[PDB]
Amino acid sequence: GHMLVMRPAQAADLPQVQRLAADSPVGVTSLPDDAERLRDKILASEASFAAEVSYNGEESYFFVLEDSASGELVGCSAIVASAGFSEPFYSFRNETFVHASRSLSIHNKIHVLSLCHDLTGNSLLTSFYVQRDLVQSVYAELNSRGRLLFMASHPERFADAVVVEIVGYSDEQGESPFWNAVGRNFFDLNYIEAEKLSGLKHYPIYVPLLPDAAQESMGQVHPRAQITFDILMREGFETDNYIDIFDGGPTLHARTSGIRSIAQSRVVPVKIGEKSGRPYLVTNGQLQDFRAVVLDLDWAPGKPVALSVEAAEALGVGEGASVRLVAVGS
Ligand SMILES: [Ca+2]
Repeated sequence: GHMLVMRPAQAADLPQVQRLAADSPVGVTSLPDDAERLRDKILASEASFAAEVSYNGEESYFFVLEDSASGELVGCSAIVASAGFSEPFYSFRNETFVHASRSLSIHNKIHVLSLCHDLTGNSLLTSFYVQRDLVQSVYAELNSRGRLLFMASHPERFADAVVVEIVGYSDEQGESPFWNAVGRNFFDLNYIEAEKLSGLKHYPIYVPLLPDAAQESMGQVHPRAQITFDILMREGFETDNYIDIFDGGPTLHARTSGIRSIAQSRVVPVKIGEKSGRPYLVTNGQLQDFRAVVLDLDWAPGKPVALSVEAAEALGVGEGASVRLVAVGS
């Protein structure tokens, strides 16, 4: 019985963000359980939001979902404006080549993994986490897609395409088949240790030569990340031929013109003071004072959005304001 409100991360959020980070999968290294890294993450976001008339691609935007009554943070998510701006964004490219056997007349098409940084410049969705009780709720939708609404309101700050690397598969002892078959052979840490290390901080590989379990794990997600994957599938993202260099998790991609919560979002005037319908994700369209909530509205294009006094307070909007909204849908 409390409203949840999405807003930019604030410095004083650090201990609450650390709690989220500690509960998130270790393979979500964009949300490391490390005070120093999280402080840097929040500072970077604060700088990005604060510079309201300048941006150059170095930016990142870190959002938290807050219980408006208690102040408890129950989720978080982030956007990186330009993948690889400061340090290269590495992936394995899954590519094919054909080895011609002249004497057999076989032209054998073979998959290989090649270390690369092809995804540079794309905007990147990262750091997604919600508490267990928000899984498969409109609030998980808000926590993820509120970033997309933000991107719709500020298109110039971001690329025309978005990528997301979903945490790969590891079992309930924290063993990653892909890590064990690949990276661990070059640096013998277990997966959890390698990801903890990744958090706190060249020739092709033949796919046919990898163990079956590792092959099967390529492009698979951590069970706890299926929610994240599914939200994005409904948004219009599709898997791309790049996988994580540690765990082989899939990379998703979409053009902004084809992302539901960008392309189908609308800017609408409000009328404040007073019905049931269906859930909408609603933002105030602002930068530093960005706010987003889920509202049950009886609304359609062509009329103003009717907001309650409570909803307008949460959104930080008043008379004559506009909001950006999109149906949660299905
Ligand atoms: Ca990853």
